Amino acid sequence: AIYADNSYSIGNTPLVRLKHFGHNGNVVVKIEGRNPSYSVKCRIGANMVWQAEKDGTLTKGKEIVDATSGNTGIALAYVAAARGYKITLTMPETMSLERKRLLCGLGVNLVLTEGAKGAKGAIAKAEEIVASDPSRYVMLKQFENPANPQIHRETTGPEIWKDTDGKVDVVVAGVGTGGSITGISRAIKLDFGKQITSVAVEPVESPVISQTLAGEEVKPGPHKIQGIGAGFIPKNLDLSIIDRVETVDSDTALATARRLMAEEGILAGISSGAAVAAADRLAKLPEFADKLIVVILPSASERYLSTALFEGI
Amino acid sequence: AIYADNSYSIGNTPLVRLKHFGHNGNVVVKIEGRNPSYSVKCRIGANMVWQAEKDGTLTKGKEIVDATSGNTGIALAYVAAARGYKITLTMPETMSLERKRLLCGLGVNLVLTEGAKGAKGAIAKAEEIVASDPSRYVMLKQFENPANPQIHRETTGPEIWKDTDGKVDVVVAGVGTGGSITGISRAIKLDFGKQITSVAVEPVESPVISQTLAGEEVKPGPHKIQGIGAGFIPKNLDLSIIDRVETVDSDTALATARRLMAEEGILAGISSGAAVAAADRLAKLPEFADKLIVVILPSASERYLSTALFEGI
Repeated sequence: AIYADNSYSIGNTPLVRLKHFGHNGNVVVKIEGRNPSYSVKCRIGANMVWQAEKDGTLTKGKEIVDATSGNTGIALAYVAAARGYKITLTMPETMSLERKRLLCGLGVNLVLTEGAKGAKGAIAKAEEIVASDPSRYVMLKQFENPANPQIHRETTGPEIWKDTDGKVDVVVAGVGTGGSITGISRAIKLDFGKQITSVAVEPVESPVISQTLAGEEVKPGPHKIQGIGAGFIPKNLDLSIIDRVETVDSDTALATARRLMAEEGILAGISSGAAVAAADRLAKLPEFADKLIVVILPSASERYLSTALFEGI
Repeated sequence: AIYADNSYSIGNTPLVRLKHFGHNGNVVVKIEGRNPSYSVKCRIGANMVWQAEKDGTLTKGKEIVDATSGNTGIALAYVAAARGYKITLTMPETMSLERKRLLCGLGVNLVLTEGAKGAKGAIAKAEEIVASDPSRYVMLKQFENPANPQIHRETTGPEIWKDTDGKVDVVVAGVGTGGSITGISRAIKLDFGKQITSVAVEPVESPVISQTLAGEEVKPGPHKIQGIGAGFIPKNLDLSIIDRVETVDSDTALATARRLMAEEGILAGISSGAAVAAADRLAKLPEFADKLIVVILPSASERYLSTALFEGI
């Protein structure tokens, strides 16, 4: 059909079988880089705006404010442009020129907060701007907004079900906001009624889901797997549908994304490498020999050209 | 379904209606950035390899050689990786570090030719490598290989026909190799039998198609619209199916791509801006008031972050 604006074109991303991972083709990847602003977040940028519209919280003239410069910021930016909203994104003055340019290109009002304050300083500023005129500004809050996992339950999940003809046995997804694994798992286990294994992936450097579930002291840590490992349990992560948590280290995630490019011809991002590394480990366990493992690849390689993904390559 | 490798996932790109161009929504764009290596060329990288396989010109152990660092080089790179071929790309030593990294990431053997020799020096070197052992090397030749327009006749064209329910009246496409407009036009005019208007787009700086058709001295010139305006009439441009040629200047192409980003939320590349600028001009002629104009957008914005598209933004 013909989409009325770019937000409506979200999803319908392809599944590609891996040849150099898994065992006898039991690992299949879902390419979320193929989306209107080239990541999985395009789905939630679209649906958080749509739902806010339906709820009356977003109206003509009101402006979006958020504190992200990552995939969600880019997603909200294209949606704001497509649907005629002003958007302000806050972020530390220390952000890359290339990302500022991308966001400025999409028409975003950039508010650069103090470098020394990092992400926290940006979050504060966004909240202070919203507090300045709550009748004018709306913060959509990707970590707790249920419209996030809801779009995955309505789109990403049913796409996996349909493209595998219901044969999917395992879903492997890195957890950032938790929306993907939550929505996908709700779709497949509840709407389609299949008792699959839902695998959350997190960095070994910041294994807060593993620590939580084990009743251990929660100890986040720095890592390089962009998009996952936020260092807390997000509200949009439904722990009740998680069957297994796999941890992956930053180096192996990076190495795996590079293997995806050079061995599979798949331009995967960093967290995509992490997710495939976790899935490859499961795929080589005899218990998963006859099981179809579907892996979310959240983003595309070119978004990481100034990162360690290509540094030294 | 589940694609056996990434090359099979080509195409099925969405159509999005423009709100700030055209008149009463008569301009619709086809997003070719949504492809396995993120450009229209993914289709021809796939099909030139497939056809060479079918023809017996490409076999296990033979290696691809070409002289491109652009979208076609990236396309051939992902296909070579996906299907297990070694690939050598030649290009001037003066190429960006970011593009070298991308290609190295995809597993390409880079051969850097002398800076002073430009594209010609790279073409020579590729030809010299092929000449060195013609039993080992294959050059697929995007400007003359009929597998290029053929994939557009089999995929891009029928996608436009189906997504518009046969209502497409005009196709607007920048000409690089000519494959897109040629294949699309053959599909719609010959296979589906509709007498549409096929519009080739070229830079006003290098208007060789316009000059040729007018019987004027052919005078190429430099421009910034990457991907089009090769400065000659390619063999894969079928002049017999071109109804109209529109010229667009580099500044307006750039400005238009920026308008696509900020006003439509569409992350278009430079040549996408050129194609929409040409289509917008036609769309505002009363003769095209009631006509559905479909525009090819060959690539995505992030591939141009170090270009004039974002410089000064």
